[PDB]
Amino acid sequence: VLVPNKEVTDGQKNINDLNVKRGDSLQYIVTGDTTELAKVDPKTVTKQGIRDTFDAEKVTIDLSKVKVYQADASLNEKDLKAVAAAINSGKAKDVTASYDLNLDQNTVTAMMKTNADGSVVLAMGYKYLLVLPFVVKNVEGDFENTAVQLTNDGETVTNTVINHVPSSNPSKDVKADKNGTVGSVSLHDKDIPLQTKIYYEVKSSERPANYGGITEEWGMNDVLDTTHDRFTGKWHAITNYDLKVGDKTLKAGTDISAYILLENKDNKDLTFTMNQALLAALNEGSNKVGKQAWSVYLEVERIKTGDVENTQTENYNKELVRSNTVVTHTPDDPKPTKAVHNKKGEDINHGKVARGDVLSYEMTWDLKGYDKDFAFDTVDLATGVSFFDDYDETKVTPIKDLLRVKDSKGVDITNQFTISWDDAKGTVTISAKDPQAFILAYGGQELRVTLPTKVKADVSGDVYNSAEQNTFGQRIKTNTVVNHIPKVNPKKDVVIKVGDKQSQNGATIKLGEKFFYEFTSSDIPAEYAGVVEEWSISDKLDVKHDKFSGQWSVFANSNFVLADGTKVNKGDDISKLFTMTFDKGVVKITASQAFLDAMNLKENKNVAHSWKAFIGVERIAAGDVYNTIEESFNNEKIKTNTVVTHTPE
Amino acid sequence: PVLVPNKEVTDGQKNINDLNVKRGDSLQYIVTGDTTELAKVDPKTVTKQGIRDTFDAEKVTIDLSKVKVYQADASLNEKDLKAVAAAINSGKAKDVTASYDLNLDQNTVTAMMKTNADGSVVLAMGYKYLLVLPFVVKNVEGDFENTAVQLTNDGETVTNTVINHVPSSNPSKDVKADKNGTVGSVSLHDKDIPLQTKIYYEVKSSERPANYGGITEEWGMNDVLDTTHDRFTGKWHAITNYDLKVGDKTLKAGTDISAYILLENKDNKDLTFTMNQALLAALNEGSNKVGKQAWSVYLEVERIKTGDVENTQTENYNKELVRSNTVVTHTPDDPKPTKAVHNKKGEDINHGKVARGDVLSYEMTWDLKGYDKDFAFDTVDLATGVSFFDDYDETKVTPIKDLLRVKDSKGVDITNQFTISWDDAKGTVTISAKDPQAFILAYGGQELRVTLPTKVKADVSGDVYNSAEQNTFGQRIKTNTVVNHIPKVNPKKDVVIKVGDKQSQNGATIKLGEKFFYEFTSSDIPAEYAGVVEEWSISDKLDVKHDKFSGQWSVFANSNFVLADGTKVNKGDDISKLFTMTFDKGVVKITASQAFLDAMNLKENKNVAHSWKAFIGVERIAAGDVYNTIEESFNNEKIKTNTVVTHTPE
Ligand SMILES: [Mg+2]
Ligand SMILES: [Mg+2]
Repeated sequence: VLVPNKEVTDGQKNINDLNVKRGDSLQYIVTGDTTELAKVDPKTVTKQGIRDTFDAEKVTIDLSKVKVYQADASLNEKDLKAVAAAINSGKAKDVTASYDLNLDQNTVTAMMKTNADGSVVLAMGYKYLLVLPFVVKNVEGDFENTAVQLTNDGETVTNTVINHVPSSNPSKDVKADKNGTVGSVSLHDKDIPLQTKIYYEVKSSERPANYGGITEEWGMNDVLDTTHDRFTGKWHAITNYDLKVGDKTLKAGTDISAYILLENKDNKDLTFTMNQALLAALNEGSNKVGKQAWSVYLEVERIKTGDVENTQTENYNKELVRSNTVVTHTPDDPKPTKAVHNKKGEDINHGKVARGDVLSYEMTWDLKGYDKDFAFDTVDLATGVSFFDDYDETKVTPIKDLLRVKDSKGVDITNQFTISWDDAKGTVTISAKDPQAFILAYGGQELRVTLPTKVKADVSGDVYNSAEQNTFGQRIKTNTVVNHIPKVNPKKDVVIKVGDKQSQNGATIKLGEKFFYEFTSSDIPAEYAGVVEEWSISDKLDVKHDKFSGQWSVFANSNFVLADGTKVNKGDDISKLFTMTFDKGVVKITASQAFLDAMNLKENKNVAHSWKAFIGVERIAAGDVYNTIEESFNNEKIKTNTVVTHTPE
Repeated sequence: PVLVPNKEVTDGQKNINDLNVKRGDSLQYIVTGDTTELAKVDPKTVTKQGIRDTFDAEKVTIDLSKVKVYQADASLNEKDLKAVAAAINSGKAKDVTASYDLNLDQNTVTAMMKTNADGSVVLAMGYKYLLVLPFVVKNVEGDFENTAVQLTNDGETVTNTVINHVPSSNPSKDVKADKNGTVGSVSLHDKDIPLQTKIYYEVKSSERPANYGGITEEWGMNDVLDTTHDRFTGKWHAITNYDLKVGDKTLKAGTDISAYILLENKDNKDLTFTMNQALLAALNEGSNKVGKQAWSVYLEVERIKTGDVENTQTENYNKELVRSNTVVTHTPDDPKPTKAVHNKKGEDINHGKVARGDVLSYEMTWDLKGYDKDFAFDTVDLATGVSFFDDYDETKVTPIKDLLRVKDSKGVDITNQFTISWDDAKGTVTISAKDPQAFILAYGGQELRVTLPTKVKADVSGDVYNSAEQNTFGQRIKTNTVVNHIPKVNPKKDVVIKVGDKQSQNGATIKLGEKFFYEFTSSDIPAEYAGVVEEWSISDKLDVKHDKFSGQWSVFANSNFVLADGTKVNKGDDISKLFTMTFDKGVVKITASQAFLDAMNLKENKNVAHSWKAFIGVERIAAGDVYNTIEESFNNEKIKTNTVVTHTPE
């Protein structure tokens, strides 16, 4: 036979049985020797050509690029470098126009043209090389090629070549960005806080091992939703396999950013392409033994709430393939708030209160944007999940046992936190014991913090509270609330008869003379926002000088109604609404519950309220006699001024 | 006639009958014998005139040399004790003590007028004669009374009886936390106080009683510090415990009176705090004697030595000293956490040379021996936590996070009491108790054991330091540092014609059909290797289109060693029987058998470095350039050799 030969080539070497990739531009070369046919009369050669059967499902052949060359029969067609030099030098002569070429589906035929006498027009004694340039489609699996040499009425088959197109697709992921370093956990389908910077990971497909193609271009494109993702300009690229460049091996994982060109259109349409030096290195033989792949990390700031999708499109040899689509979600920032209530549950911001009153601070702890889908890898978990409150320790005292945290269903969950008190600075920090576990079981809702405090005795002025939420370092402050503590000043005086105008403070009281100690209570202001639950005076009498025989009265210093409607006018005797005990030389006069209830009625909040008390005594010995009264309001004691009377001996 | 003598008790200005007094008070009894009715009789018939006073010598002290008699105008009101004191001071009431015979016998003072030759008393009748008996209250309890009798010739008339009370009240000492200079509210008595803690000693005065009739002449408290344990820092403050009016201002209970207190400081050891003259004067104002008076000093000391530390104070009230109770605190040694590094067999390998894939198991002690239920929690900020920190070299080892453990001194795993925080960027792990105070009550008082296993990374070399640190409520104590070494390795691939050859054919032409060998030289296992090799193998992915392998392979010993059963192996020996071969998917894999691994981990072989050479026989099949690279796996960690190349023409 004639032994026609068939090879597949990248243009320099035999690439039979090698892996190729979408868009590869390669060649088949079929040689039909006519050396043996040079021995007969050339006029007896009336048919000469090649019928080539290729796989049009997997490769594309442009008939206008098909060529036939007349080579010296000494040329070793197996030496594909020598063939390319021969084609380039002209020692393999282009004779294509002396052939009839046809393409039909899987079939390319090249037959020599014939003279009028029927004999083929080209000389025998030469090797004729049919060159079929082809382009690999974006397909999977094998493709074979075989040919037949046609000589007059006979046919001889060539050897069969084959190439493979292994599967590999581009992909995209989302990674955390800790001060520029890439995290190692995927953030797909997770929740990213506003202003967090994250990495988009755009991963090329893999170039297969034992590569017989040529990487002519390699690029990755990412079009960003610029209303949600702000490209910061910071990016890097790494090689995912060992890559030799010049005299050095760039090991797998090494940065190759310098070899990647960025085309940035308005921070929206970003294209990363390999430069010429890198493409040249990829085409060197040792880099085709193993796989090659690369990935780009591009940094975006999340600037808007919602669901944010990302996709990339990989260009390999002009063949575009889109990756998977990744999504992340961005919630509204937390909106923690602060309020102040009284003991009845009523809101009393800006309200005036008195010693011993309960100021119940109620805060919302807003964890609606932090739940099981949170991107924990974006934060330093050790910074904790906490709530902080800065109260005025010079004016209020927290009831530490009653600090509670409740969830949105009203369930006490205080036991999930450690509570740290800083008494000197007057702050309290509530910290989740197990932050990640806490976000999983209790996140996704608003929590309610209750911080009861009590107004101190003998302080006045404005009382501020503020608070702050700290979620893994995201610090959001609440509003500030304020209460007012008007100064009070209960007084003691001395009068001869109940209702006298002339003070006897500092005056002479004779032996056997009867007189009255007079008391004026603290004022509760108009629109008082607290709740008075106790109101009394204690007068420790100097029993050797002042003799108490049970005489006392209390008078209204304001107009008010009782719960049962009965009116009380300023100056009225209301001793019926008070009680008196005398024990261990102490006169104690105490407001009844009927009087307290009256002081707390909304109907009486239009005016301020106070009362006057009188304690009847007889001076029974000589000397100087001091008197001070202790007034108790909400069980908090303060002292009147100290009065003085003189009984000379 | 008839006579009514009077007896009064005074602080010098006022009637103090029935009032409360205090140790060391300086007071006076005054007995008035009126002789106005006796002025009408013949003075020669008055032959005996005087007073016999009966006091409580068990409760007050009278010095006879201070007893005086004054001759006062009969119009002087001896009940106006201010008027009496002025008359005595000016001489308007004349001192006639020289005309009296005075005597003190136990509970009795007698003062009798002297007499002329005829027996008549030497002093004129018609005056009031005031006998003044100054006394000092002793440190006693309960009541003391005084009564006198006026003697007129053979008659006797008793005076009224006066009485005072000595209510009991002692000084005290306590110990309070010192947080940023503010005083804690929890008593640290008998609690555990770490070294370098600043605490407040609280020295509290006794109480001056309500309804006071005395005079506070001086008031001080003294504290002698043990300067080997307590370093006085120089800062202190004082508070009043009751309302104290000064001038026309009222210092309410609890407010600071430091400006009125003086500190005499002898060498930071002997501290005495005393009320200044302005405060003493305010304490004598009448309104300040109605109710109680008392004060406290807070003095700051740094605890600078371990052991049991006692403190006591001595209160000086009107020169009478009373010692307070004695408080005690305890100071244990600081924690002594340690760090060690063990290989996978459990041997300590500090300074040991190690290799890729080897386990460096860091074992640390977490010393909480001094932190138990008696700990003074009020001295620390609880938010600072209870934690243990390890800073490993993240560029050379990687931790096996799932195997981090904490155990107590009884071997119980307690890892779930802690939050484990990994910082991969700085290469640290922080182990913090979820509930720090509760954790100390439940698990404090023992030594905990922390296990942090790590593996050596592939393709790294040099020194590997590890250190750790114990943070107990802000008390930071470092462990020792351990170090390991990772000698560089360089397994290589080469090309030769025959196994023994030395002429490298890397980069040379090998003709078509020619048979040759790929040569591999393993990584070195160092002399004195401290790790453990559990896997050692090479994989060579052959270019099957060009290199034809048909089962020819050899492994040569590159060092001398011995086996478990005794067999001796020399350098250059063929040891292929201690290796196995597979040829799957064009990849030749040559693997060390367990018996060769067992050999490389024997102590007997540790004197020398160890490696091996392998040879893979191949026949070249096609023309063109042919590349070869080998991946060597050591403890399942892969690194690759140099890449060789050969050329075949035609
Ligand atoms: Mg505060
Ligand atoms: Mg580190």
